[PDB]
Amino acid sequence: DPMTCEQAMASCEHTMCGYCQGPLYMTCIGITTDPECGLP
Repeated sequence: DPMTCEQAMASCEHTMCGYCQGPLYMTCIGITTDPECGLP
């Protein structure tokens, strides 16, 4: 399991949302795919 569900979010890599599932999938999505993903 390289990287965690967090790490998928933390990386901004919606593609690797696979670590997260269900609510956490769509949550990691909603962060990673956010236009302002770590955008100041």
